Amino acid sequence: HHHFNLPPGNYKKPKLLYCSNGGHFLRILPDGTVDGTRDRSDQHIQLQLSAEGGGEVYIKSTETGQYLAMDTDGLLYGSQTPNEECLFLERLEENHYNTYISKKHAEKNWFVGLKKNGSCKRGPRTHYGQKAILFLPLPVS
Repeated sequence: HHHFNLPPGNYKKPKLLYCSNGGHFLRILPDGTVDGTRDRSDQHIQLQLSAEGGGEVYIKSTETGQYLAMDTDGLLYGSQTPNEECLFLERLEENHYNTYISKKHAEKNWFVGLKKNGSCKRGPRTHYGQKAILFLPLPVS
């Protein structure tokens, strides 16, 4: 029920998910909160992606092992174990960026997104056309 244009990358090495909106890296803190930081030396922005079904992925903190997930009210959180809230549809956008749609809430187009102030967007507040949802996976230092 969504297009199937996929990004060219692979999942061999960990990545940093850089958000073009405000230049923040997606971050999954030890206590389970999720947000973004411009500090490249932070130890909780190193994320390992893994291919599950076709076009689906898990996004996991290499530092804490937590999985990125979006809850029933659209809030991103770090989950200790993988569940249906941790699967995201990884797609290419504007022929260049990576976007991640909550598989569980794909019908409502709830994306992973960071605001300019570095706070995560809630699912329902996201939508195609925002810069908040555009990511560029960068190699880890």
